[PDB]
Amino acid sequence: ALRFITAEEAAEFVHHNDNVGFSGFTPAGNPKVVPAAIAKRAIAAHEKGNPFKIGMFTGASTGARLDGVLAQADAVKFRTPYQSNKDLRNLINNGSTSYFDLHLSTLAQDLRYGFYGKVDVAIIEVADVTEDGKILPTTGVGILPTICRLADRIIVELNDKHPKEIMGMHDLCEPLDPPARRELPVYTPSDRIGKPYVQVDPAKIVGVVRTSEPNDESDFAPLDPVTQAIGDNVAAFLVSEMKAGRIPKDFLPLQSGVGNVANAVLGALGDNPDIPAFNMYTEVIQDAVIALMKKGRIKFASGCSLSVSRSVIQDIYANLDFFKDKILLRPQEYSNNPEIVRRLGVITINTALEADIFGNINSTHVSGTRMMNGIGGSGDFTRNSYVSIFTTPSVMKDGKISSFVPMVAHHDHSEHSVKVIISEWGVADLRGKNPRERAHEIIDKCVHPDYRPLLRQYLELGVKGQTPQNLDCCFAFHQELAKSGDMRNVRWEDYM
Amino acid sequence: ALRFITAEEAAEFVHHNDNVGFSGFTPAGNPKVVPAAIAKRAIAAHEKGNPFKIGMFTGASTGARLDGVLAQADAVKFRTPYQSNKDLRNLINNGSTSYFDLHLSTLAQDLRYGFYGKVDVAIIEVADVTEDGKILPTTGVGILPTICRLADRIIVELNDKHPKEIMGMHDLCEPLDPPARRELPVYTPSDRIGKPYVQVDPAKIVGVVRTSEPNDESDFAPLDPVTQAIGDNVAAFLVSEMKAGRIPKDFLPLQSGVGNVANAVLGALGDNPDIPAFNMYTEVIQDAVIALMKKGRIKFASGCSLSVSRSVIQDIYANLDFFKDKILLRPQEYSNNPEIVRRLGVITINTALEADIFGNINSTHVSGTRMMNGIGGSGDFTRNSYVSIFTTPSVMKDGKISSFVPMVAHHDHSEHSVKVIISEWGVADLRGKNPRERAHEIIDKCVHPDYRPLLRQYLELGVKGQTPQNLDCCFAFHQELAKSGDMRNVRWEDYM
Ligand SMILES: [Zn+2]
Ligand SMILES: [Zn+2]
Repeated sequence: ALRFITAEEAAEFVHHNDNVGFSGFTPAGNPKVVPAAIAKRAIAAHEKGNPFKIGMFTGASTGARLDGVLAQADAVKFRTPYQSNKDLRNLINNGSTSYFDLHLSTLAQDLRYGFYGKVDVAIIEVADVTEDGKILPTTGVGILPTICRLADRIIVELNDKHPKEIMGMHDLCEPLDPPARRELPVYTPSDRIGKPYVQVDPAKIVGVVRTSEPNDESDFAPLDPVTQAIGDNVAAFLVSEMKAGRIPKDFLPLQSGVGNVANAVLGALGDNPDIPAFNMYTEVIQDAVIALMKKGRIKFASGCSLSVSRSVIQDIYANLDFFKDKILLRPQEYSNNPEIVRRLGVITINTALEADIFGNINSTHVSGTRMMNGIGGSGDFTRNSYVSIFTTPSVMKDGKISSFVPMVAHHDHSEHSVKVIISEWGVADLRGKNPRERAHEIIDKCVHPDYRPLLRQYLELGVKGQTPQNLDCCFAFHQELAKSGDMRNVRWEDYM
Repeated sequence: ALRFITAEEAAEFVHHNDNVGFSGFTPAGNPKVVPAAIAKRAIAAHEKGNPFKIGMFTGASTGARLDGVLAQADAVKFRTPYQSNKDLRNLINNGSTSYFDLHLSTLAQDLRYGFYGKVDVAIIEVADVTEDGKILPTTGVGILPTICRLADRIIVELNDKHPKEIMGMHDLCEPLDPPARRELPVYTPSDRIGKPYVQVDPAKIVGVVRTSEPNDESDFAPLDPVTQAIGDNVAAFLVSEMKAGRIPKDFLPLQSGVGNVANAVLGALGDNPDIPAFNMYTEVIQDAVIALMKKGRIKFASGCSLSVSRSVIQDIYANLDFFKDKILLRPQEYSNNPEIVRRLGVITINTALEADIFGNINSTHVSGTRMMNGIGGSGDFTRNSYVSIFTTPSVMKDGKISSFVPMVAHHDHSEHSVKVIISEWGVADLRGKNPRERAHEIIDKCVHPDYRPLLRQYLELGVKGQTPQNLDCCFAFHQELAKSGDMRNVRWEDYM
């Protein structure tokens, strides 16, 4: 039978060098009390002279009570595929651990393929665990089905705050693997192809820890004119494309990242009457989506996690009557699947840390060296979307930093994949343009006035060829930031 | 009824500013006499003071009697999505025309989406054209079905050398477009999902030009120890992976580029008994594949074109009894489809112009500025393959040029997509490794001895962060080639 234990007893099932997979996608759906117990245990081993580090496989980001505590404990032998915690991020950038970010849709199958070793244990947060081994996830799916299948033992965390009435909001499954794989039967963003729970051998459950962990509440989200501008441009562009005949009149499924811009984009879409009621086929469903949903603005939402504030999650749970049939959570293997994304003609909208005049995007490394979060699913989406869009305020640091540079210090998306770029200044449709033509378009429409003439001068430095990159000074902007702290101080005659 | 005309009369149906789509993939399946007649016509307009340039949509590369003649005629207003002709290449690199290379699998649908204007006329090479508008392609498919559907008028070229007995070797079709698209029903590389011909309204055929154009013959293909080495490493790695459990015992579908390395790889596979009889799910089927096919080494071949020498094509046509059911040609929309590639677990092997120590690949720009051919289908494949492999001799120009550099002068494939790199020196499995770990692996296994210590010194230049790129000298190798002509002359203390 199912054995109930403490977070301390559960932590004993994790040993040094073990590879652990965690449930959830973003803090949502992730274990919150056991990982901290592992950390104590890990630290107690360190100061005793004994080594203690585990390999970590997750869906995406985890709370501060996962990566944070584990990172502060210096017990991370390796991490994948996406993170978003300051402690772990520093540990990484200080070269104190091994981190490799992957396209989110690929981790599950690659685990099955045996590309990354063994999964020793799986720690999961649940809304309900049956005696016959049926698991009901909470608010995030990630790689749940795969870690439960591959793990030697499973440590369950039964959260008080998530009701079993949620049953039906998840669509869990895995496909056969080559050479036996069939198609993934989703032709609409609301199609169900799996089960509302994951089935495992109850014998693998080494224990069930009871918890009662509420969602955090929404923390300070001020409005910003630059993002208001960006969000409007996105919405206006899209309606404009439909009437131009480049997007079907009934619109298409959408995908957006998380953040202020995303929020502004969603708000703009909802307020533009020319944008028909739409569905989401995203990664994470945020408050902004729920808000539009209550106004009938968004008809349905497909995602990998429901990452909403406490006020919003309580409203949903109090109204399963309304939300149950409008929200569907899938493993990232499906929510970010190239096959599904391309078939449905999902329109993707993602952010850029920086972009260059030839349409290349950097979404992970600051100055090309410091890791940020991870490529995430921006590649899975951008690459296969009907039309890929990248948004970003034109400048930063009171204008001393330009979001647009001659060449990105780190390439995450290439000229062959980025179709449209949008800032507060306007939109640059890159389709059908060569390098020089898209540079002028990006310069005139997206770049901040303070940097437009300088980037125009970059295109006239005498370089011959398809792409006018000047290897002697393509990184002058980044170099100048390090020297003066203000990229506007660049003068090409100084960098050559 | 079908009207038979000359290449000169046919050329009259093409006007300045018209967008023309051509059939075929690589010279194979492309028109050979009409485009030259357009060129004459174009030149006659130029010297008369009148403008004359057409937009060009093709599958991939075309003969010298297509891009070459058209480029020499300076009648190219814009070109897509891949080219491989010296005249056109120079025209491009001299900034005399607009060229934009795309992921091959995306051109067909994006044309239907309306992303690139209108298709005025389609010039196609045929083995048979029925009176009721049934077209039978020759040796290359490309974007045939799409250009025939979208074009206002069609100019057919009936080639004597290709028999209608070929009927059955093509699988032609197009899928519905979002939001109505269904799955692409190919679960095996030999699955048929379309028709052996393309149906059009005979009224659109403005004329049929009779031709008799034979395949070129195989031209000088000497053996090279470096490629022999590379090919063996690829084959040995693969058998090694199967026994390690990272590739199913019965193997998987393969995809390789064209060239000496590719030929060596195919040969190595055929000669390694631990490599089971396999199938191809490539872009272009070359002589090397046919050779292995006759030895039962390759069981079947799926591709977009059969680009073989005259000796080989005659052997096939004289033995449809053997080849007919073993070769299947598809539109690049299907032969390079992400959905199919990932579902079948296609193992992809492509070349690299250059690669950097962090796993990024450049497959198009020399020194980051001079266009080569185009990204081609390397992205469609690499990105979605079971395991992506990149091959390349370690050096060039008698060792004065290193194929491995600190940072690639042009990014076509990122660290998140490149899984394995192989040179004559060994193989570097990049999976599960962070930037520093994969740099040391690439340095120790793939890099030529003459450059290993220098790239090791690059990793110790004091740079902090996830990725040790030094923006002050990451391009020193390229810069030194331009200064001395020998990258070995680099000394980091000189570039900083
Ligand atoms: Zn990256
Ligand atoms: Zn490129």
